[PDB]
Amino acid sequence: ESADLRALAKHLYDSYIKSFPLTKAKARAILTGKTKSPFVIYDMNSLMMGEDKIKFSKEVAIRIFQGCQFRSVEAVQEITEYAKSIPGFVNLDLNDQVTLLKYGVHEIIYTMLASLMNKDGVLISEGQGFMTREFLKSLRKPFGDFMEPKFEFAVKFNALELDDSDLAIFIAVIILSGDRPGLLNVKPIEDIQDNLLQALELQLKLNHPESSQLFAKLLQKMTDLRQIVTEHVQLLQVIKKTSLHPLLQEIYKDLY
Ligand SMILES: C=CCc1ccc(O)c(-c2cc(CC=C)ccc2O)c1
Ligand SMILES: C=CCc1ccc(O)c(-c2cc(CC=C)ccc2O)c1
Repeated sequence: ESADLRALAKHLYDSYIKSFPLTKAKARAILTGKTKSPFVIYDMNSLMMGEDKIKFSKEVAIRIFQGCQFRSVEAVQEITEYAKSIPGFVNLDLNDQVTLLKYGVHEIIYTMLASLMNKDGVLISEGQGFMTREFLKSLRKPFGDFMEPKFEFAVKFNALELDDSDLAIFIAVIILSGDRPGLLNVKPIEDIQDNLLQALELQLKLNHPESSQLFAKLLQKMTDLRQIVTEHVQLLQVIKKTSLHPLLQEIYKDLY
C-alpha cells in the first residue's frame, strides 16, 4: 500500500521536473544568492533597461499586463502536459480532462508562482529578472492591484517550506477535484484524488518531521486558492472597462 504511494510520488516528481522550466529548488537558490544574478526591476528606468537586457512600445502598465498574460498562457500549456502524466488522467473522458484543466489551471499557476516569490518581489523570464513587489503596486489603477493578493498568499504559503516533491503531489490533488462544475464522471476522478491525497499525506509525514499540521494546512490552502482566482477574475472584469487573450477569455467565462 505504502510502496505504491511512494512510487506514485516519484512518478509525479519526475514528470514535474520535465513539465516545468523553473523548479522551486532552482528558484530559491537564485533568490538566496546561492548560485548569475537576475536583473532587478524596481522602477520605471530599470523596467526599460530590463526589457532591453533580458531575453523575453505601449503604456508601461499595459506592457507588463500583456507579458504576464502571455506567460499565463504558456503556464497552462505546461500544466496541461503535467496533468496528462498523472496516472489515470488520460483515461478520463476528454470533456472532463478539459473541464478539470479549465477550472484548475489558475489555482496551479498561483501555487507555483509562490516558488518564484519572496517578500520583496518575483522572479521573471525563467529567473533572468526580478520584479519588485512595490514596483508592481505602483502601477496605475487597477493594474497595481493584480499581484498583491498573490504576494500575500505566497509569503504565507512559502512559510510552509514545501519542496518540489511535495508540490508535485499537491498540484495533482488540485487538478483532480471531483466537485468542478459540468463534470460527466465524478467517481473515477474522486478515486484518483483519494489515492493522490494518501500519497500526499505519506509524503508530508516522511519529508516534514518538523510539523504534523502540514496536511491539514495544505487542505486549507486549496480553498484559499479558489478565493484568489475569484478575486483575479473580478479584477479582470473591471479591465473590460479600460488586448485580452482569447484562450484566457474562454477559461474566464466558465469562472464567472
Ligand atoms: C506565471 C504566470 C504569469 C502570471 C501569474 C500571475 C499573475 O497574476 C499574472 C498576471 C499579472 C498581471 C499584472 C501585470 C500588470 C496581470 C495579469 C496577469 O495574468 C501573470
Ligand atoms: C515586463 C515584464 C513582464 C513579463 C514578461 C514576460 C514574462 O514571462 C513575465 C513573467 C511574469 C510572471 C508573473 C509575475 C508578475 C512570472 C514569470 C514571468 O516570466 C513578465
